Formats: sequence, C-alpha cells, structure tokens
Amino acid sequence: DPEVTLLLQCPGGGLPQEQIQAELSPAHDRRPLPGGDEAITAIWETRLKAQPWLFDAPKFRLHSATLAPIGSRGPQLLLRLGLTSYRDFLGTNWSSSAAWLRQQGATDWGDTQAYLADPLGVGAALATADDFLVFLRRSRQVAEAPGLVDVPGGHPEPQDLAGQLVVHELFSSVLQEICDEVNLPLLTLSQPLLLGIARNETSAGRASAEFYVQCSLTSEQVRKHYLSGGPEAHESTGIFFVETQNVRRLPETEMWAELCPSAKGAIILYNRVQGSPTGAALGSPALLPPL
Ligand SMILES: Nc1cc(C(=O)O)ccc1NCc1cccnc1
Repeated sequence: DPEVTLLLQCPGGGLPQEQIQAELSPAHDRRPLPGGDEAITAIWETRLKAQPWLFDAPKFRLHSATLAPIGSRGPQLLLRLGLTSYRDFLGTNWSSSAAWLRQQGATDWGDTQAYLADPLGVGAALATADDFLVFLRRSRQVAEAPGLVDVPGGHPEPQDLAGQLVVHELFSSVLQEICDEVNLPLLTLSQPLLLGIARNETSAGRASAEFYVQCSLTSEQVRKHYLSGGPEAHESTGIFFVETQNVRRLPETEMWAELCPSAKGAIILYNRVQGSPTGAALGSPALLPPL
C-alpha cells in the first residue's frame, strides 16, 4: 500500500485525551516558499475567480509526534503542531508541483514536508454495539477521492496551557464529525482513543489522526439515524457496515482498492492496535483463527 505510511502506532490499545500533550508554536509552521508565497496567492485568486463562493479556513499543521518510552508513567505522546489554512493546502499539497516542493524541502531543510501546508485530518474506526465498523461512500462529483469508500472524519478548524485546549478540540472534533455526518446522538458515543497517525502519499504526505469510537446503537439503529437525515443531512451518498471479524482480512478483499488512503490508515491502525491480541485467551486458535 504505497499510498499510506504509518507515522505513529499508539500503545496500550490506544491513548485517551488525558495522556496527550500538544505544543502549538509558530516554529511548527510551513516555511515560506523559495520564490515567495505569491505562488499560493496566484492559485487562490484563479480559483476564487471561477468559484467566488469558496472561503478560506484555518487548520492545524502536524510537524511531528514523539511517543514516550513504552510502559512509562506521565504523558505518553507529544504532538508538535503549527497553523496552516485551506488556501495554503490548495497552493502546496494539492499543487501539480507538490513533488517539486518535497524535493526542495529535502535540499533546503532536510525535511520533505518543510514547504507543505500538511493540515491535520481526523478519522474514526466507529464500532457498533453488534460489532460492525461504519463505512461511507464519497460522492462521484467531489475533488478528492471521488466515488471512493471513506470512514467518518474531517479537518478541524482552530478556536501544555494552550496545549490541553488543542488536544480537547482534536478529540471533540472527531465526535462532532460523527454527529454531523452519521446523524448519531452525542450520548451514544464513547470518549475517543487515539490509535495512531497515518500519512496520505497521494496528497504529498498530509497526515490524519485515526481514533477508535464505540457506539451503543446496533448497525440497524445507526443506518436508521443516518437515512432519517435525508440527502441534505450528509455529504456522503450511502452508509454500510463490515463485521469486525471480517475487517482483519479487508486488505485481501476487492473493497481495499475502493478505500481512500486515510480510511486505509484507520483500518490498518484498528487491526494493529484494537485487533492483534497479545494474551493467551484471545490468542487461542478457536478465537484467533490462523491464516
Ligand atoms: N483535496 C481537496 C481539494 C479541494 C478543492 O479543490 O477545493 C477541496 C477539498 C479537498 N480535500 C479535503 C481537504 C483537504 C485538506 C484540508 N481540508 C479538506
């Protein structure tokens, strides 16, 4: 799977909010482009002159994520974050020249991402009370990954002593995205666990934080809530469910070729962090069938 790389796999079956620190600093921002940020401004002007209803929005930028030594007490992860925007994304990661910016960043800064916006996405492995994961079909008319399968998620918009509020907004944003798109009540959702961070190599390396969320509704009840919103209540064109039993071998199915890179990231991390048992009971051959 060349279109996704794992930046972080979390320990302990995934990390809760209270175990993560963020450092939000202008040191973690994108570097100005070699010939100046005028190239980003030109792409934005051209776009607005065709689609004048478009608007910019701020985004978090991922610089790096450092895990503590395994088994340690105290905070387990440090997220180094900057600020970027939808405009900077369209002028860098989504530019035809994005590969040239990656090479120039390696040359100038020893960092393939130094000249990239790299907005931080969020996604969820969302499990039902009857042990299915939730999948969404993307519209065939959108710009990125048209017609592909996705999981719930989005790209959160800003607003350890500014740090803890930023970690809170990240965890909050994955639940909000599930309520807005799947039409589920907030009180049916568990607090999220962070499983890891995955990179989309088809979008010049931009990263998504991938979370595990449990719902107290069955697959049938989740479907009812999604459909009862009507076509204008969701951006996706359909919902469907796969047994957690069958997610284990999803990369061997015909579904795998239809999954967008960030959803492949969510399923790989779910399989490594929530699946793949370590103990004698769940590891026994009748509960973990070989092959
Ligand atoms: N690739 C992309 C392009 C356009 C466009 O061409 O307007 C919109 C959305 C896109 N993807 C989703 C996204 C990525 C980064 C930040 N926010 C959202």
